[PDB]
Amino acid sequence: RLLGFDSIPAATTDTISLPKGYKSSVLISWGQPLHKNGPAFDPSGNGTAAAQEVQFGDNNDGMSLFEFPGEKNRALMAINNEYTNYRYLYPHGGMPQSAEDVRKALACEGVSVIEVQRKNGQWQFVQGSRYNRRIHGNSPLRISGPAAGHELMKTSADKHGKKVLGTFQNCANGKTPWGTYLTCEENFTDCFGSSNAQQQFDPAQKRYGVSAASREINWHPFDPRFDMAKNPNELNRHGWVVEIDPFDPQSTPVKRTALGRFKHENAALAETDDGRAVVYMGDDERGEFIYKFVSRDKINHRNAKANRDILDHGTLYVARFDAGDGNPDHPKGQGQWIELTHGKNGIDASSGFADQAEVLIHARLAASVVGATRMDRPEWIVVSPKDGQVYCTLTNNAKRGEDGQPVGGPNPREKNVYGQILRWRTDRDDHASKTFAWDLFVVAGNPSVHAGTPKGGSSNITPQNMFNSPDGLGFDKAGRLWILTDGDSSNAGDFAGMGNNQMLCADPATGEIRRFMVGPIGCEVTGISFSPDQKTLFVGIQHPGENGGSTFPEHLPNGKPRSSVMAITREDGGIVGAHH
Ligand code: VO4
Ligand SMILES: [Ca+2]
Ligand SMILES: [Ca+2]
Ligand SMILES: [Ca+2]
Ligand SMILES: [Cl-]
Ligand SMILES: [Cl-]
Repeated sequence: RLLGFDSIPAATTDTISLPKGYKSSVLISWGQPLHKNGPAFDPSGNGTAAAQEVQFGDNNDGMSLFEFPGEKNRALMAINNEYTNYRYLYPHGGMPQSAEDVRKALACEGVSVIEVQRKNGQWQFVQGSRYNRRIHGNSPLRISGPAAGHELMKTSADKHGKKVLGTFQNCANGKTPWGTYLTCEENFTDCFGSSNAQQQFDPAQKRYGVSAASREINWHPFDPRFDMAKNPNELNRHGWVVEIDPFDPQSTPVKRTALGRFKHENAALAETDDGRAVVYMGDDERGEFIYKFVSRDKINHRNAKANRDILDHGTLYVARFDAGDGNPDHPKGQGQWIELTHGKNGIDASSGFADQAEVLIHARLAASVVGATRMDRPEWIVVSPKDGQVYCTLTNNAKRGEDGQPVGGPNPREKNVYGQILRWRTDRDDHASKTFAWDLFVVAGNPSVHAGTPKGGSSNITPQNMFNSPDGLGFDKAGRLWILTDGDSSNAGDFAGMGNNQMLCADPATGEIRRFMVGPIGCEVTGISFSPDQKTLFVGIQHPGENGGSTFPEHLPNGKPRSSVMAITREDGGIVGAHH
């Protein structure tokens, strides 16, 4: 079968726990200088913003690996850097106190492109490679697609609406079949505030969750780009899928507005039967939606550069899921893709949309007009390389059951603290289909605390493999589904026996799930990529010690913990997750 290791116990230690015959090594950590003679990481927090702009970013998250043509022992990795931990970033351990502190936080976020080389079966970071690069919160980027140059995308600093500074709050990823990387801007709204505490926000601004105080980010008092009283349109220039060419270190990344604006988690690539690109996308917020972009033109697989702007033309859709059959263990039903186009489905001037650019900039509002199904926090989406079935984590939803978020179909429990994994099979196995058959692949729960109730989870959950808040997902070439968690690590109450965050492996055809790895204290397990030969599984350990309980990975006395990308291998050199 696919699962070749024995399910490991849950753990609470400040280490990486793995099955018998597996080992882990740190590939790279937050603060690693990328270039030759680069500034060494300073554990005191006294490193400058300029140094952070040339060092591996903080809180590593989604990532992809790219092969080098003609060289099996080289590869590039594009790794997102989502946010930063103020307690560790600054020597003062608190909120930004200056323009330089804000620059230092912006420098932490974005993407880190690195070269990795294999020696004796072990992949290692190559400092000084010409491909090494930081794309950060103050990097010069381009805006393309239907919303580029729109009045809502113009600011005093960018009067033409096509040049944007930075990509930040970079959550998860996509890998295209034309050799490019997609990075997703998720909680971008958290970074904005206002010098006018009594600022009255419009319906689109309110729907995206912006506030005058910011969500404890507080950049706006030092950089007016984040001050909504002065640059309100800056909020519209973030929350997009950004395309990066990892093979060109001087290339300008492009915000692809055709894919819509929302709190993007990841971007799952697929292809229609007639050859067009498909990108499935989750909007991570309680009660938000699942989207699908289909390109206008066909993918040219043999001429990579002919697809340069394939993501600028196409159609954006949003999902509706029916009530299903009401099965308490394995609910299933039908769903559909509803087009988000001006002049269709009630999206027009009468519902507040003047043109298609506004539909994309305010995709959430357009999706509500068409009756999209409010979901339990869609996070990562993956497409099976064996049968094309699509998997989406619905991490949790403490507000499910409140007015406007009814219990039903793929969101079967009120006050959902555990989450579930939603699956859909596109009709006729054609990703161009506008309908699909959905089912809950797993309903997470705790059968040691809530046996025989909905909070006990589905029958493929046991006390031995139980987890909460599935977030990251990744398929390997063999078809194993890797599940990464970002849940409650209290190991108490509703989460008794679940321990620290972890990674599990599932057989999609049978529903069997086995616990594979447990991460250190205060982290979340996020980011997944495989070496081409599948003998190294790269996984991210994000924000170890977020509440001050970790020294991972260096374990120096009263040391500073650092987010890291880990390389997981078998002692016998075999394929990760396969039989021995
Ligand atoms: O950025 V997250 O929705 O995993 O917290
Ligand atoms: Ca996540
Ligand atoms: Ca999460
Ligand atoms: Ca998280
Ligand atoms: Cl439906
Ligand atoms: Cl902690």
